[PDB]
Amino acid sequence: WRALLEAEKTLDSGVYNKHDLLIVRGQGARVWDAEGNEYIDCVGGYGVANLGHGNPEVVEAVKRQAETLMAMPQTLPTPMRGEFYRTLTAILPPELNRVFPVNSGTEANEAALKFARAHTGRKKFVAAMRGFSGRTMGSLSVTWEPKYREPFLPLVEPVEFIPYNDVEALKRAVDEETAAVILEPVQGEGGVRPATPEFLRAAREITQEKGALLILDEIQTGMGRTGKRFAFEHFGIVPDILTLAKALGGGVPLGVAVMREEVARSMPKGGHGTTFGGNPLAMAAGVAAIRYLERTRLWERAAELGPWFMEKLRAIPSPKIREVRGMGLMVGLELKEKAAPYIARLEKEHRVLALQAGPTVIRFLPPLVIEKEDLERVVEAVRAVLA
Amino acid sequence: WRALLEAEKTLDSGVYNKHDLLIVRGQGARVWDAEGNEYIDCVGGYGVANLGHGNPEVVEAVKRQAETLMAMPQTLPTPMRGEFYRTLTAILPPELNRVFPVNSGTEANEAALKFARAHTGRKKFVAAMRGFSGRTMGSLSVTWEPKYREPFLPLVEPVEFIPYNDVEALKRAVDEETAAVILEPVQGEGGVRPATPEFLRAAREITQEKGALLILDEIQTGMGRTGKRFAFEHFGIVPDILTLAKALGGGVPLGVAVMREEVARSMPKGGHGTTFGGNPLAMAAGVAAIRYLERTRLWERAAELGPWFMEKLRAIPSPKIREVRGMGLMVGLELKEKAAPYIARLEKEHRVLALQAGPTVIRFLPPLVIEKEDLERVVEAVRAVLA
Ligand SMILES: *Cc1c(COP(=O)(O)O)cnc(C)c1O
Ligand SMILES: *Cc1c(COP(=O)(O)O)cnc(C)c1O
Repeated sequence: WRALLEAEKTLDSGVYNKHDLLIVRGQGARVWDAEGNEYIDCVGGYGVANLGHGNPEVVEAVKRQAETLMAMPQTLPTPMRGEFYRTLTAILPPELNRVFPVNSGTEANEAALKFARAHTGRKKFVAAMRGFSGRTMGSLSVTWEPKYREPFLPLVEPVEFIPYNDVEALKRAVDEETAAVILEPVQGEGGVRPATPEFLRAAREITQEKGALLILDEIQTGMGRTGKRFAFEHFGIVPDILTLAKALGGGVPLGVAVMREEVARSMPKGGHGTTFGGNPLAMAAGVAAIRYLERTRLWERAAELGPWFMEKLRAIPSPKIREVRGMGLMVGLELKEKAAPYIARLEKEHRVLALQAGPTVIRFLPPLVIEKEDLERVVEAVRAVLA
Repeated sequence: WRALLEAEKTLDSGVYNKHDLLIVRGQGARVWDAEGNEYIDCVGGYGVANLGHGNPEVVEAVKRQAETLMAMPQTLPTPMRGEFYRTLTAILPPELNRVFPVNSGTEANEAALKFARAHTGRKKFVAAMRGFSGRTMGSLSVTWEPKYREPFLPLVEPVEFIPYNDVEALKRAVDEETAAVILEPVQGEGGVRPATPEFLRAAREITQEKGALLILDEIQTGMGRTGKRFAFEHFGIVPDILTLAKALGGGVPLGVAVMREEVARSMPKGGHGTTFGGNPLAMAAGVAAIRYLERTRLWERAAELGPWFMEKLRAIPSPKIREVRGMGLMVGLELKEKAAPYIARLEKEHRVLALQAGPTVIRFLPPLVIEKEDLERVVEAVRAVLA
């Protein structure tokens, strides 16, 4: 196995800081390395494994579709695509009834930004500081992180950033020249920072009043992650374009921009496209993922375990803890010091995999099927490494 | 099946020109609609189905990996990723030894454009008129088709377009401020126009003289499509960044930017990324696709059947034919009038599925495993509809 680890490390582009291990298999919220060590996975593909590694229903759907048909373009109708379309719109508000399937979160946001420009005839985009929308140039234009943009300037213009949750700033930024406002209901990469009900309500109101579109990015908050199927359900608003990805296909690369009928209608024929977008394999996986989410009402699990887990983390008697925040099982543990060393020790000494969300934050994105006993071990492991 | 067909038509964003049938399954170069009618597929997912629909090896790899692990990020090594890296670089020139896996062709080119800017510290991109690089905003900036860009301006600047195969124009355009030149060895959507050896040699020579990178987009030409493993093998040049997708994963969404090590190391840690990029499912599919390609030296079927197929098409006794061009099984039949009506007749009257490559060109991208007898049936169908 060392040979394969070496091959990956040596031949990789090198932009990633790869950990010293080789993960070979996963089941539920657990994964094993090449040496047989078992880990509690709170990384879960960065929020992709919501339904658990190797979800039986998704695996079965993938196997059966793989034997049937994998390559069929959007110009040629295929049953699993129609099924995905009705299955996805069925779990959304009546207004979000037109689907543009893609292969990633950044592609979903790129689609949203393009549909917004075609519909409004405007150019300006308004995003939030610390907001993250993707790495391709369009999505990157509305992504805040300076280090993520600077090396690649100039990007798509014009874009204006406002402080997250700053209602007055948002009010002054949105005008008759604004094509769209793009926001995450809970900033992920930004440090696990939930939006206030007043901020999203204001975003919905101001966009409608000025003729701009509201794009809500639920690529990370969607699919039950925050305690509801979608975070917007918790805030009581319905966007003009909803972007989804990560857990949408239960692990299979899949994303989507779901929009209102009038928005979709404005797009010229042939105005946008994607080779893999809407492919039958991903459609079959998406249908299975959504059907599983619905049947199990898995979001209720995150709504219960989330608060419990966060309360346990807050109760850890460590003077190194600054705050525990988030929604459902989208959790952030902020320390009064650098988190990197503790994340490494969690992996190396406790076999608990976790992420970061800023230099002082430990982020947890465990599959929503994670057992309470495993979350207990995570709390104990965090306490141990902080001692 | 009617309900699923109508659900797809109605719930779709509407940007696609969807045909009036439902394709439910495929095997080899044949596909079936919901009524049991069998078609010869020269669309093949727009060049994705190179190894044939339901390729046994890819299907088995997909099924087995699906049961094992699907979601694992780039920060956590996983064996299939290392295997994909060494398997892919093993079939490429030694210079192309660093891989950045992605989920689509446009993502591959977005990565190429970003790595180019980071490496050179320059901004300008040079592309060819009629060139197609993708629909996300970065790739769209270097894509020519006005209908694809107009509703979304402004895009990423600065970009200068030159006529394809115009050596002198290329020499005038590439300068000390040029980060990269991006070209297809054979323009796909552009009308199936092969580059001349002179043009590509010039691109390679001028970019190195001026300090710019050469990005060769083989998303459509790669994986044996033109008679060789990769089209650049025909022209005797090696690019700085090679972009691949479509058939790379045998149908599973997969793309990649393969580059020289000096280019890869220039990218700052965290300077680029992707959630699904490099996932074990796509890596397993890619390994299997490449292994099958290598075992069967599949490009050889395209090398033998392509010239023959083009010769037969060219011999069709119709004054409506202007020229037949292409390389391997990437073929374009240019007519003196619109191709759309004939493509429709091919489908309805002969159960032959084909594409366009500009309004007057009928493009054929059949799986490379297609039977000679079926290509013969295609030639006869074209003759019939043109009569
Ligand atoms: C992960 C993420 C993205 C980017 O999605 P990719 O699939 O990595 O391109 C965009 N927005 C949010 C909120 C995300 O969490
Ligand atoms: C199909 C294609 C692309 C775009 O790839 P997607 O997977 O549709 O994003 C880019 N370049 C070329 C030459 C292509 O044929």
